[PDB]
Amino acid sequence: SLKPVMIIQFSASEGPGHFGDFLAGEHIPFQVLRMDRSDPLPAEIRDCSGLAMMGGPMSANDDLPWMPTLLALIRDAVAQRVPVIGHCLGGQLLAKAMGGEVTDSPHAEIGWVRAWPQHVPQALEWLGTWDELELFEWHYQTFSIPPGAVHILRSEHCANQAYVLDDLHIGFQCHIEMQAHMVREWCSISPEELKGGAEADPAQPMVQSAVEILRDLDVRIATLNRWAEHVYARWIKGLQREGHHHHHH
Repeated sequence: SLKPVMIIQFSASEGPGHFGDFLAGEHIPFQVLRMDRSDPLPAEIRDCSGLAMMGGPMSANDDLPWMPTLLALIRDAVAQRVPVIGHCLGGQLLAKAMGGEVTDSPHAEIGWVRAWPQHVPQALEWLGTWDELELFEWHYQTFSIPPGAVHILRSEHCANQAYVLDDLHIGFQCHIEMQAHMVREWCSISPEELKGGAEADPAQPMVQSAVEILRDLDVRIATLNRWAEHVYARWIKGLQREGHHHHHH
């Protein structure tokens, strides 16, 4: 009888991914709302046990009809201790709601990138390790670290890969939700953004080709899935739960 996790989705192609499968395997109910279909947001954040946000094909700075309402809802989640998890745009929106800014990156990241946890105990707790990680990226902008948050992960071309707030909320620039078929799908929807593509700037130091992105895909997805599951397992410890005051046997 847990209240559902509310998942905010911004397009048809960017679904819950591994996160959805993880919740299904925990028998945690979840409800998706599509911002691109103008689905209404709940007035009361406490109607959900936790708030998750996926990525989307827009900038966090774009002037969209649901933007003020969603930023206010994120603020309410943080005030009410309803945990928030944000993936790519979702990480950016968590940061913006809390006072951070989203700006254009000097260089984009598209494909598999080397990343290093910050040497802080929060990185060990949430990511499982201080060892190098491999991240899946597809982004042109970056969040600042929001006030009160702890920076936990960096890459060469994007220092701000992840942060944690209040031991409860976590935002990522990268996509920890990926499954192999989604990588394939995204590459097929937008091939021109990839190295060699019609829209790609050949000077980009961290934009990979389709061939590079698909190389050893299943094995590197399994690697990602395992530490993503560590993050998700930590994050759900924070779900809001109505305490029973009596039984019903």
